[PDB]
Amino acid sequence: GLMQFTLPVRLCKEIELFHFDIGPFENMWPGIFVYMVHRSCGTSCFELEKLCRFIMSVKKNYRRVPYHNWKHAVTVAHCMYAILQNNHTLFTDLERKGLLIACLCHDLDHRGFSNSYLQKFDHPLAALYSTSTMEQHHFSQTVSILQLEGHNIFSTLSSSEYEQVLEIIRKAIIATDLALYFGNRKQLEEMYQTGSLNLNNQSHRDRVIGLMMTACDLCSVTKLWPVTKLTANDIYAEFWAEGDEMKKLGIQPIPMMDRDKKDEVPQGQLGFYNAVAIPCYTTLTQILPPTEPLLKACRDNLSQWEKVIRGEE
Ligand SMILES: Cc1c(C(F)(F)F)nc2ccc(CCc3nc(-c4ccccc4)cn3C)nn12
Ligand SMILES: [Mg+2]
Ligand SMILES: [Zn+2]
Repeated sequence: GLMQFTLPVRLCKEIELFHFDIGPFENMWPGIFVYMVHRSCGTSCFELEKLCRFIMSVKKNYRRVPYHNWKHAVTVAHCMYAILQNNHTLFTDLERKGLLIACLCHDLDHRGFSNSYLQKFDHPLAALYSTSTMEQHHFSQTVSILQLEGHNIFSTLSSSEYEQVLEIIRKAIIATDLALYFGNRKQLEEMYQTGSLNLNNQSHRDRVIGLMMTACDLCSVTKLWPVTKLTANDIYAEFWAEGDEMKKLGIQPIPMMDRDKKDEVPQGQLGFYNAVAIPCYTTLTQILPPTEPLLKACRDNLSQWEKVIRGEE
């Protein structure tokens, strides 16, 4: 109870910034996550013993794939931590508890394959869940782990508070299905511009948390250029493996997933920053002004991919 987690000085200062990289020392990531829960939520939010046991079972249920791995989960949780810490008074106690857990869990038991590949393969998960296939799986894996003995980190919440936090987590994880993001951002755009956006309207909060989830999930475009650039290799190593698997089913993959078309990566990144990332952090900055460093960092990285195309790197 008087037992704080404390980080070395450079991490203690830099973890508060949006562009923080959690580093290559896997064994420090649990400690980084508890640090973040303690400062964004309180030392009283979770029993330390239960939280530590939950974090280690979550780690165990992330697979050894190039991108959608344990490092991604903790990276997405740190972005969320930075958003919550720069918007102190906008969020409920339940939201602060739910959203870091949501982020840590959002890609549980990912296999490095998209919803479309599961559908074309005719994976069982595609019959159990006809839309947001992997996302419904991730939430189902989260509930599983919460129900193992000694793993109920929400044990002190009431019956109705428990149901509310699990409902924040469910919508938060569903929102990481990027197919849902485009309509969610348009509605948020229209609502903000016509002045109807109302943070007391629960259906409006939901949308705003959805957009936070997209922003955290895409936060590898908001890092320093060398972090952004090396993560992109991990991202494409998954997509190219999926493309190989499409070719094995007798389907020409899209170019994004076809390793034979590596050369078009720079222009594919441009499209992605313009079509997805920039509009994401733009609408996010409109709704939550203190998240502007994410938009500024995203723009700097677009500018770096423009330099790659111009043969200046
Ligand atoms: C960085 C990043 C992130 C984030 F935010 F998580 F880092 N998420 C994603 C999701 C997708 C992509 C790939 C973006 C993309 N490449 C192509 C392409 C590439 C080579 C040849 C032909 C076409 C098309 N298109 C849309 N990057 N990405
Ligand atoms: Mg996902
Ligand atoms: Zn993710």
